Amino acid sequence: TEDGETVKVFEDLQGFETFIANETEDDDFDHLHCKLNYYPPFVLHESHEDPEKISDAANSHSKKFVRHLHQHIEKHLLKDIKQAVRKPELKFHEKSKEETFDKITWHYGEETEYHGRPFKIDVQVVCTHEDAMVFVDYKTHPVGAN
Repeated sequence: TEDGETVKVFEDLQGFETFIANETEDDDFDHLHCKLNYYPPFVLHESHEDPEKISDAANSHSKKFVRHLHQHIEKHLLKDIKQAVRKPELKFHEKSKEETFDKITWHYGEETEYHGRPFKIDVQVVCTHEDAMVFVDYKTHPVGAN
């Protein structure tokens, strides 16, 4: 896995989820930032399990691509994040979707607390018109610190 700036960029859910879980055990949960860039399972399954065989139509301009991506986000990705932060019943009370010609961005946000420390979880998920890759950004920070 790459460190793009001071942030780890993972290529699979296992590495990403394990990072978040370990950093939670290590009391670092309120100052985390990592990324995950991958192709969603459905698009690989549609393309002979080869990124080079993915249709050029499989991108943010395909209603089917977007719908199936959202389904994966809601069934798997968020479930993994909730498991890792030890809050399986968490709900994100901030949700948004922004669509431009070039990309669709979903945001899921929640102010929560763990070990007596309040913190904000922000999950950004981006898909684009250029190709089928999905870009996840996971970031936390304290709330109301002085």
